[PDB]
Amino acid sequence: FQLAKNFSAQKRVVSYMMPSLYRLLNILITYGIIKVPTYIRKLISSGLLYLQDSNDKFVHVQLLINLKISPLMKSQYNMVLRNVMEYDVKFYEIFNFDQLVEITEQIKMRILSNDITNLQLSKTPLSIKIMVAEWYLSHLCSGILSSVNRTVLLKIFKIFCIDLEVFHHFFKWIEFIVYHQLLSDIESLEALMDILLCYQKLFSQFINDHILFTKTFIFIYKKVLKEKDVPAYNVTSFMPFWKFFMKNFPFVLKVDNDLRIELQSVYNDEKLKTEKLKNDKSEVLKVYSMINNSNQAVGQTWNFPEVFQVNIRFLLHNSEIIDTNTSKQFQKARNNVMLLIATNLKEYNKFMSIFLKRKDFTNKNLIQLISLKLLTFEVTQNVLGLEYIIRLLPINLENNDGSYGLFLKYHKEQFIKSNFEKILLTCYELEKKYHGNECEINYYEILLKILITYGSSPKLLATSTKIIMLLLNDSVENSSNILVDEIDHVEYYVMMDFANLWVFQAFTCFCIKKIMENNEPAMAMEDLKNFIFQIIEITNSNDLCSQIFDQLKDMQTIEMITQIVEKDFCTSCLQNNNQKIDDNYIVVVIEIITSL
Repeated sequence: FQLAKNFSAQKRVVSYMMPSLYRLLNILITYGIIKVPTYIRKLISSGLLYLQDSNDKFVHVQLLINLKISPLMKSQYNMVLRNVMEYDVKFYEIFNFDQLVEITEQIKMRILSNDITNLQLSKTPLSIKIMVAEWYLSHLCSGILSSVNRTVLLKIFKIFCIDLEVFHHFFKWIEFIVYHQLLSDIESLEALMDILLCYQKLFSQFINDHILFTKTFIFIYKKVLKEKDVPAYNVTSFMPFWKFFMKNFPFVLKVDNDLRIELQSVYNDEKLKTEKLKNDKSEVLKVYSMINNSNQAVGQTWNFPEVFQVNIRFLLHNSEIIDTNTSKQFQKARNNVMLLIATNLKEYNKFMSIFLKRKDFTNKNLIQLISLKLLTFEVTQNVLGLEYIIRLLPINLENNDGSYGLFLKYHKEQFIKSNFEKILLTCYELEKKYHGNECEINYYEILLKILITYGSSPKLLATSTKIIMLLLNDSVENSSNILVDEIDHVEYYVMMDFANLWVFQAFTCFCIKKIMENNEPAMAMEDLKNFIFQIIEITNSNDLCSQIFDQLKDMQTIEMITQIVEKDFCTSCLQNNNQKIDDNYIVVVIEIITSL
């Protein structure tokens, strides 16, 4: 509508959802002509000026991703009708051509900074970016030379910024797979992208070929200088494919079996020091400085120092040296796990490395588990959120996995963090992180119990009316998610607003119910429990929503206590009986009453 802050966030978020739906909807079941006819019919209604109507049509018409031949007559004509009081006004199609030229010029040579700027400029129009991606995709496919190293990360990362060509990136990756193979080090890095893909990987439906492609890479490798040949990231992906695929094939099974054995054999032969020395010598390129004795003692410090100094700047003349250093560090770790752990522990104790520098180090070689086990309070906050704006290897999975793994550690940190409340840094960050973390975390069944447990503790923990107001903050954050003294009924209405993200609502309801039930008087519970339940149910007055609310209240109560839930059912049964009792006398409103 017009000038509504609450409405705008929902509508705006709704507008982004609608744009995604338009992209997906158009590809499988949508008509360009039917959509245009509907928009034309809609303007007619808005002959009298309406602030809300004009903006929506322009916004939807602006990025419908219509075919260029079909769109020009229709889109331009539509714009002409709505030209009065329109910022875009005339020549919308020309803007698309200009945007395509800007995208193309930057893409062909350099312009890494320019590409980022182009997205910022083109944030307003989604459609222009989509057209540009196709041109970019064709150029990449045509070049005979195989993409490698940083360019692949940059090429995909840059493309990643434009939302529309999700498929294009996958197609390009497959073609790279179809095409002659790139450098081996890059290939290991490339898989990282596949791992990040997760469920989205399934959409491509090139899995049979992919297995074949993976095997082909195994067949293809010849001139590889890495003795270790670690396949853990790749082995994990193969394991996911076996579990995910749930099928047996001749080509896939033999390749998977062959890949596990080589890694096991290298680890077993890992103890021998001749292989370790030989691998180390090639990277070092000096025969005399074997450093076979106490390699962890000296090399780790060198690896720690050499890597740390140039990684942040990322201006190194040679791409080869950093990779060599990383390989050496990995080899030492593989050679002695205990020694590697000791070295990692030693580095933390020294504390000669900046927290920002440490985060970058964790992304590539350092273990998150070691950082997680022992860390500074300030460091822990830094550890939770990492900045990936600068080009870097994807670290999306480790962070995602830790978050998915537990609810007790994060809650504990927030509680400890919340108490200090000082220096306007860590404390401020912790409050933001906890709110952000809950929203970020998926409402998994296992997660919901943890979420309910934490939410209940938060609600239960507050001993003041003012804090009660603070929860208000959580609902607003949930319904926003952008980077006098009243009593129980308002809270009930707030609980009532909810659509799907019910973990918080359920926790609040459960806490309220528990408090009401525990009035310490047998007589008191009946008087309050019945009234609270009826008001909550009466206020909902609905079908699906009411069912959810009852279930949530019932579910939360049952989860907290099996017996308490049973007690609620008895109270509910008594409440139901009272409603049933009226039935003989009342003879009215059966449909509304029965459904609830």
